[PDB]
Amino acid sequence: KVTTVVATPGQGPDRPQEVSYTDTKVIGNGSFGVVYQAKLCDSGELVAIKKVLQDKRFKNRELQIMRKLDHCNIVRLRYFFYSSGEKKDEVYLNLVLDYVPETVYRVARHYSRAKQTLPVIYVKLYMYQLFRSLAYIHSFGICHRDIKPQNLLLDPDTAVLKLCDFGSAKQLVRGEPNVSYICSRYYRAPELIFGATDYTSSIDVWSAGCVLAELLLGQPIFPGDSGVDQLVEIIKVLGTPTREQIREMNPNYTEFKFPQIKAHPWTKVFRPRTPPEAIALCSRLLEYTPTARLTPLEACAHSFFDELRDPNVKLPNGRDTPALFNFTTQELSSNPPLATILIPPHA
Ligand SMILES: CN(c1ncnc2[nH]c3cc(Cl)ccc3c12)[C@H]1CCCN(CCC#N)C1
Repeated sequence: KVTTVVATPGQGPDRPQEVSYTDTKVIGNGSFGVVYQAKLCDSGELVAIKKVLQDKRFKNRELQIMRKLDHCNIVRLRYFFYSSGEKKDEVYLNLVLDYVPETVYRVARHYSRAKQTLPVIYVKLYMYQLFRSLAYIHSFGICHRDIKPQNLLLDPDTAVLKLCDFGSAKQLVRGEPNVSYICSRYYRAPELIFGATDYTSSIDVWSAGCVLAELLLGQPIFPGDSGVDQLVEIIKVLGTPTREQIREMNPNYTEFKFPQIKAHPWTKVFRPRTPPEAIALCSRLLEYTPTARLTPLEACAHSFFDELRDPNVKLPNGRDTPALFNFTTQELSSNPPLATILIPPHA
């Protein structure tokens, strides 16, 4: 019932520390390993414990990356420790992380299954915090490579969003190739489908655009049945990519031949009452040419998020909005002048 381990703190002084926890239960199992909920005996706080078999055959920088990160929109790593487990001669890594009760996937599904869509204030708040989280990691050159609603945790009372699951993440280095079959299919950037190994952090921006469109639509905008059919789904919205767009995606595939299909108007992709600013923003994320997509910090600055910078904005439940403007130098480093838009005069 009470488990006591000696664990290393996620950040700060390296000295190991005795940690006890109880009330453990499984909250999810899959390709990511097993994630448990538990309660810290010391403080009584709920935590998540992610348990991952250490398998040389599968690359994984999750611990390395998480020990470096400290941001209000990224799930915090509290401790880590090694243990035995199911495979009775191998070693498991255990990550003790913050517990966050909901996910964007479940909250969106709640409306979608009732033939509603997520109220617009929450689309603004969640998308904005996701772009903040992306601006933060991209400033270290770290690409998440698995942005999707299942990996976005939410506190429904405070509207705080926290990015999680860095099992696919990697520090991208110019000139060093990266694997092309990456990202969950529906959220996979087209340059990855075209087999690019020299891609950049903008593949996360495409995935974020897929999340935004999905929150506006009530279902994935690009529900491909296969790695290849994923491209067909994209084309049936954006139209057939031109030769130059393919050259921007992967120079080695420009001779690609596909039937000529014209784009579907953005204003007809979404239902009539969709806020035009959200459509506008979506059109600048879901672009074939990877360098044409907005950067996360540019996205934060988009007019779609102006309501969040209003001094009188409030959560529907009457509470104040969460922290939105406590930008750091590291966070603003891609475009420091942008602070004058991102940080409103009242903050
Ligand atoms: C719902 N949820 C969680 N629910 C409450 N708190 C949590 N903290 C976390 C810290 C981390 Cl890094 C990861 C997950 C959680 C998490 C998981 C369930 C298992 C799947 N996973 C996403 C894939 C991975 N990996 C979401």
